[PDB]
Order: sequence, then structure tokens, then C-alpha cells
Amino acid sequence: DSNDFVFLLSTRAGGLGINLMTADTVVIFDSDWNPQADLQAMARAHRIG
DNA sequence: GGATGTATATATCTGACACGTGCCTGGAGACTAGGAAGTAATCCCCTTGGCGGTTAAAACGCGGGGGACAGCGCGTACGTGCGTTTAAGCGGTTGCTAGAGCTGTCTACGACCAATTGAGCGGCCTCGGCACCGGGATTCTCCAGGGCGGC
Repeated sequence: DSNDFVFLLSTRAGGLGINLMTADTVVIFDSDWNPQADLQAMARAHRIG
């Protein structure tokens, strides 16, 4: 029953344990030097199931 | 009618300008060597913007009492003024010596350059001491047998 539409992150925060199941689109506003940080950022929403 | 106040003219004093001279120090011209600017490479420290977790320091609030400050009294010690003394200030004597300045001579001492080598910096191997692991000696807790009591 969430009225939230957009969820903002700093890219390197939260660790690997953030579940962001309900979201669908990921906007990388600023790219990282390390591509694994952006891969983890995309995998916040691209989880199993 | 006599003497006093005031204006203009002339001689003298004094700071400033220019002339003269020495001399010595700064400027002009030429040559040379090296100090510093520039270049390339390598490596380590600093910058900016973040994240995560610990934790002790910082912040905030509140009660209370110690200390800052104000007021008052008092007595003493310092200011003030005057008369007296005294020593500072100035001018002066009289010689000798210290010291600045200048000139002159010379000699020992320090700059400079080439060759050498031995003391300073870095790494490597070893010892002194501290620590990890295995074995022997000493002391503590426990399980079972013997004897006694009850129905």
C-alpha cells in the first residue's frame, strides 16, 4: 500500500542487503569508476524472483 | 613754544647659492663560467567526495554554593608646601695615555686545486632475550568394600 514513487540512493551505501523488490526502473544518474558498484546498484532491484 | 609717536632710509648680520678642487667610487665596455631555467622519468603524498562502525567527547539541563562585586569604615601612608642644605652644572688646570687615522713592510695563514681514502648511510647475518611446545614431578577428587541397625 505504498504511495512512494521514487527512491533515491547514494550508490555505495547500504551494503548488499537492501531489498528493493517492488521497484522496476533504475536510473544511474552518476556513473561510478568501479562498474561493480553500478552492478550492485542494478542488482538492488534485479533480485531473484 | 618744547618734546613725543611714527614713517622712510642705511648699515650690518646671517642663511643660502654657486664656484672650485680632489678623489675615489660608481659606471661603461669586454669576457667568461656556472647558476638556474627547462625537460623527462619515477614515486609518494595530498585533494574531494563519499561509506561504515566505535566510542568517547561535546552538548544540554539543573541545582547550589562559592566567589565577584558593591558598600562602608578606618587609619595610615603618601601628597603638598615650605625652609634649608647640597651637590649638579659650568668653566678651568695639567700632564699623560688611549685611540682614530694614515702610511709602510712583511709574513704566516687561509683559499684553491688535484688525488686519495675512510667515515657515513643502507642492507644482511648473527646473538640476547622473550616466547611456544613437549615431558617429568606433585597434589586433589572420587568409587567401592566392610560393619552396624531395623522389620
